[PDB]
Amino acid sequence: KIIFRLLLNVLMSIIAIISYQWYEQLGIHLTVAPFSLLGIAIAIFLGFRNSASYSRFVEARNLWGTVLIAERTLVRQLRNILPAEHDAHRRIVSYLVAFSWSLKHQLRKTDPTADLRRLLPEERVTEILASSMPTNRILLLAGNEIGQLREAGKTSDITYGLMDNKLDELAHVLGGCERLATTPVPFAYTLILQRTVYLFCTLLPFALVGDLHYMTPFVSVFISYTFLSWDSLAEELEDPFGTAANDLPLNAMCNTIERNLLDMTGQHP
Amino acid sequence: IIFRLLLNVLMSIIAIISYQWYEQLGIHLTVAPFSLLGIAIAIFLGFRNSASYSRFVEARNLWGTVLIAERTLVRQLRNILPAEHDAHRRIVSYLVAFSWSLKHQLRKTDPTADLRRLLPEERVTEILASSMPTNRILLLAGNEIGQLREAGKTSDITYGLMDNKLDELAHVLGGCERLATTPVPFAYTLILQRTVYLFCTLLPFALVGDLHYMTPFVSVFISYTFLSWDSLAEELEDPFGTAANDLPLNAMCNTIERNLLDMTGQHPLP
Amino acid sequence: SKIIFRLLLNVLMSIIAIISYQWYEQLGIHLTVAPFSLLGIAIAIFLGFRNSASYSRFVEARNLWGTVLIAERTLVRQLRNILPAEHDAHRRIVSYLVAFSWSLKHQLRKTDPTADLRRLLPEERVTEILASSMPTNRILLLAGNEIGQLREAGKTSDITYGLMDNKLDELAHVLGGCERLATTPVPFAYTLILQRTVYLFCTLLPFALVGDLHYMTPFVSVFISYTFLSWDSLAEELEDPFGTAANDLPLNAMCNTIERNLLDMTGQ
Amino acid sequence: SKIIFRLLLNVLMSIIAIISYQWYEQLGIHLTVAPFSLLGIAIAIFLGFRNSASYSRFVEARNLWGTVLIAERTLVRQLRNILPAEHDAHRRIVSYLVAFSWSLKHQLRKTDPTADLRRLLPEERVTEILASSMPTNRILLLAGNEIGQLREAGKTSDITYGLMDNKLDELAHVLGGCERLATTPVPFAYTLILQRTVYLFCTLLPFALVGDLHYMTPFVSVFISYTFLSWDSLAEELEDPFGTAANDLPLNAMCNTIERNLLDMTGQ
Amino acid sequence: SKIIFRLLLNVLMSIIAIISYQWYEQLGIHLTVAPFSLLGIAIAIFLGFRNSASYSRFVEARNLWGTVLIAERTLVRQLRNILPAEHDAHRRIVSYLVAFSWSLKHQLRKTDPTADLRRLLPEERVTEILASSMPTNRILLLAGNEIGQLREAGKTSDITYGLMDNKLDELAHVLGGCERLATTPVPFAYTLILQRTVYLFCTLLPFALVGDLHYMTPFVSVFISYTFLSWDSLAEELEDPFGTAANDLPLNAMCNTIERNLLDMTGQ
Ligand SMILES: [Zn+2]
Ligand SMILES: [Zn+2]
Ligand SMILES: [Zn+2]
Ligand SMILES: [Zn+2]
Ligand SMILES: [Zn+2]
Ligand SMILES: [Zn+2]
Ligand SMILES: [Zn+2]
Ligand SMILES: [Zn+2]
Ligand SMILES: [Zn+2]
Ligand SMILES: [Zn+2]
Ligand SMILES: [Zn+2]
Ligand SMILES: [Zn+2]
Ligand SMILES: [Zn+2]
Ligand SMILES: [Zn+2]
Ligand SMILES: [Zn+2]
Repeated sequence: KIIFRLLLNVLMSIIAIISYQWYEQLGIHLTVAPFSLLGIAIAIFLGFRNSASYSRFVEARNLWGTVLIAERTLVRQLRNILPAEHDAHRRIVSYLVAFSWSLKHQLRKTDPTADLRRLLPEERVTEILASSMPTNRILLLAGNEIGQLREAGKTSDITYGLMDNKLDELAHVLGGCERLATTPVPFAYTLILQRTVYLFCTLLPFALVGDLHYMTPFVSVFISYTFLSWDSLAEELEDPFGTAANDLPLNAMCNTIERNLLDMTGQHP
Repeated sequence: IIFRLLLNVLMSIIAIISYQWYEQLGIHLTVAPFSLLGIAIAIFLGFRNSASYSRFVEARNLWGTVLIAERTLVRQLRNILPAEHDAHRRIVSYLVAFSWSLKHQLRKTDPTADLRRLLPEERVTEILASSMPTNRILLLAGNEIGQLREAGKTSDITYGLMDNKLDELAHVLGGCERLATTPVPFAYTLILQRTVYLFCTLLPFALVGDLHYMTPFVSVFISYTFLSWDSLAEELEDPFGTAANDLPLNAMCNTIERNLLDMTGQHPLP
Repeated sequence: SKIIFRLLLNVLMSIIAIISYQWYEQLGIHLTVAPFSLLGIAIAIFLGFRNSASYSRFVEARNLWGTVLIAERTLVRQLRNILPAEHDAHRRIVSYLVAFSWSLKHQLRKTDPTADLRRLLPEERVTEILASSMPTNRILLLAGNEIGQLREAGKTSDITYGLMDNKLDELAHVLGGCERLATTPVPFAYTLILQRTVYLFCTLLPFALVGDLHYMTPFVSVFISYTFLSWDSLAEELEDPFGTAANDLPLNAMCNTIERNLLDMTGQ
Repeated sequence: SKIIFRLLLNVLMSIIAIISYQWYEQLGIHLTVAPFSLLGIAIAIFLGFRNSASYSRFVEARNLWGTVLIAERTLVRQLRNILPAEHDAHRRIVSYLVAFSWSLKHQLRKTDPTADLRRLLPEERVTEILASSMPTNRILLLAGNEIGQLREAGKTSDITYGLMDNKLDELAHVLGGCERLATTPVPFAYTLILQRTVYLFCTLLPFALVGDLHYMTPFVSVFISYTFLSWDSLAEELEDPFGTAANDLPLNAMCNTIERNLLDMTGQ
Repeated sequence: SKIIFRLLLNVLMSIIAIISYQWYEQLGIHLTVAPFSLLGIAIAIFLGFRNSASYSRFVEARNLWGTVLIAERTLVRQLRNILPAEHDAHRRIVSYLVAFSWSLKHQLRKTDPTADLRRLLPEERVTEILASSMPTNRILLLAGNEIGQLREAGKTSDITYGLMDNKLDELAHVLGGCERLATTPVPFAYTLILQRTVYLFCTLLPFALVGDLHYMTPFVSVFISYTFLSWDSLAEELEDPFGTAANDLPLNAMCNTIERNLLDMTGQ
């Protein structure tokens, strides 16, 4: 990965050293002052870009953090307002749990058919999978469970609207996660930075060899490691729903959500 | 942008063959002053690009709310009034019409073809007669919500629940209008774009003393780094502007229309 | 602006440094570029963060006025969908909302709102507004009465009353925001430090450049000075958003768009 | 200024640097500008972030105080709109809201609230307020009882009670926000050591600049010193917006505006 | 912290660079200052952004605990204004709220919350709370049962039940926030990369500075090392706001202030 290019940068230094003997046999000079200017501007641009990536990562963590909050209070409101409708308690929790797993499959571009059948009846699974957005359909079914208790006079419009806002909050999370996934800036994330940091890292030893007869690979790999490590960190934080090392553990976050919702409805795993 | 890189290579070749006659005229160009100028320009480019990225992000959040507000409004209709299927299809029309009309407004394109597809020509003429057609569609959508209230089909509580979604839409409309007008740097972005253009063309004359024949290669690498970062802030400053990328705006209006058709049992086929 | 004046004074400083270049080593005064690159970089950093504060504040002023259009649009829409038979109460409330916009413009510009208020309101209400030490705030209080009368007359439930009252709370957050922006600018210490250092650094620059540049001193010292001055002047023209300059907010055109919007919704 | 003493103390070090430059090679002390350019730019970067964080505390503090004027403006308006006859209730609540502002100012300034409290409230309540742990929270609870007494008396429905109740919640969020900015500043390691670093870099710069600028050392080294020192001491001021510095918030003027607003003539 | 040991190692790395500068020619190692300025400045830029992210994380944790005090204050105030007679619910709800604060404290600190919980609640509720793997969430559910009973008993309307329910929603968002901060830290690649690069840069620097500074190497080197290491440790000590150091949030002091505030609003 990054060590593979760190090794290549060492070979370019070796190329720049053994070919430094034939430098004067050509009209080439490479001072370090121009590469200090270029390198500093790249560092500034990497500093701002890396900052924008971390902002996405925090927003993704926050959006998933709201899933746990909204689904907790929706179950809490269901208990305090309607403590005797335990049938709706189980059915709504199964929709809320399915919403979390289906959102994970949505952001991961995987098949939710396994987790859907585990939690919901088959007639519901076919209705949910047949939608252009199954997570949106799950919120609709959860709203029908809330809304059917309203038609039965079991809850007022006020206490209905109280629970409605929780579904409204989940919808904002779904729209927010959908936004973060389908929002890549144009190819400037690679056209500008992926090329330049690479091209600057491999051309740097050819300019550093004039000052340092043999210390070039040490200094060049140190600068190349500093720049490449900062740039590669930005790529990981840019896509927080992937399977990288520094990406959101979505499977663990969904297990915590199902554990919470079952702990509130008196069910032991 | 490639044209200005060929101009830069041509200026480097000029600075090489002309490097003879600088002697004794007293015209010496070092690298330290141009290194100070370049680092300063890079700082301003970084701050400018930061404000541009923020405008691009706010544009995404506004259109994201369009998808959210229209989904929850249709969901509230099915959960509260599951039997009023005629009111369903009417309100779904205006919400889909609101999305396309808003896109055509930001892109200064004609919304007539999209409006005729979704709404009857009586309402299409009323919408196209108003100077603010996107606001007119919101008013018509409210008249459907208000008619369900006067008909005694919705309480004042549930009317307020749906009314809040039209408020989320109206906040988006005004937000996109505020972004659509030319931004806060009143034609001052043309100065910083030319400051970069002049710095990249005066650079090979400063570098040729230290680099000689390596000037066309190092000067074009620096010019490309500066010209690419500037042109990026140009694309971000104008998310709805002329000659922008219509893919995400078209995909969003298509996504919401598909969603609402699915939520109203219209899309799958019998 | 005066930016083109200080560019010419910078040209004169380049000429002084070019011809006085001789007596430097005699008096012992040398000026290299290296310490000026340190100072010029720290000034560019501080210039960047300062312009960031000026940018964010100009955006906030644009956001506030954008809310006036939104809240008045929806408050009129709600009156239509809820009380379509009350056409008389429509025009009474729309006139107050239009007056609120114009009075907020005249307040932020310190101009006379008496002319616009008499165009939209009866003289009894104009006297009531202009008698208050905070006339714009009194306009909201009168708009709250038209909403309140509809509630006490039984034509509006407390629920739908609360839906309309919230729009007046949005207008109340705009009034306080504009007042806060108008009385609290970016601290003077920022514009005091940078104005001094940028100007002193631009004039001393040809002295520290002539040793390396010679006859290229004027064509480079101006280029560098034009970069710092244009950036410092960008904040000069972004710190007065409520004014009447070319780069200020078009509050007159904004107040016209609002009055044009609210009359399109009420069929006038 | 707080810098005017340290600026002159730096000019003394520049004289110590110029007299002892030929004696560098006799004592074996070569000094260049390149290392101090690295150290200076790193401090300028850290100063830019530090100063930016301090201005954020200033903006939030000004915004928190702006909400007080907005929330108390509308709370009086809703009383005047929903219960236009309860002028005795209007008066009692307006006095509590004005006492809330002066009490919060004295809380953030650590001054005595007994003065402004007796100016606005009966003595039976000045004792109940001064005897509480948090007196500002005590004023809010008394303002809440007035809204609650109107509700238990049937004069106010649960819907219009919640409208006014939310305005007091907005005031409680301002109290918690000001307590936050006050009772926990920036970490002291920020200000403690960053002050050390800028001073030492300013008083060692002429020893490294004298070689390049043999006699221009005092000027260029005080120009750089003024730039770095004016930025640090300004960030030091903005960290404490509720303080009494020159660039802090005018809390006494703001409380005057709130009072002049609410008791405009009678009941706003 | 342990920064003093890293400075003395740098003083040893400088004398090793001085006693070994002779064999630079024989071993064929050249080291100029120009590349170490590009590296150091880039390290400084990344340090400035990283330190900036750590400060905002500390501030978010500070704001979360600020919301606890605000929400618990207004929930007690709303009870005294809506149900001034129902004191059986006053004492139970206040005890549940104070238990929420202490449970959250021990949760972020990973300490035993039994002592504080039994000091506030009966055993049949202390056992149920500690029997759950989410004890702090269970305290909110029990607090909801109190508000829910008052509504079912006909003592509050659904409107007033909704007004109080939105305070438990506010407390639920704080719990999710603190958990999200405690579990999900600043991505470890920041401390991974920057600590490697800063430490290696401070040891290699005297070998590049000794060619220009000679015997002045240890002073300028340990100065630059002190600046970089202090800024790096400052970001490290801001990344853990729920720690036990004096540098972190005084969670014990905040929970004492909350328990005093709620017991004061109920006259205890
Ligand atoms: Zn919530
Ligand atoms: Zn149950
Ligand atoms: Zn919504
Ligand atoms: Zn239908
Ligand atoms: Zn479809
Ligand atoms: Zn609104
Ligand atoms: Zn009408
Ligand atoms: Zn102006
Ligand atoms: Zn408000
Ligand atoms: Zn009154
Ligand atoms: Zn001398
Ligand atoms: Zn609150
Ligand atoms: Zn009590
Ligand atoms: Zn009892
Ligand atoms: Zn134990």
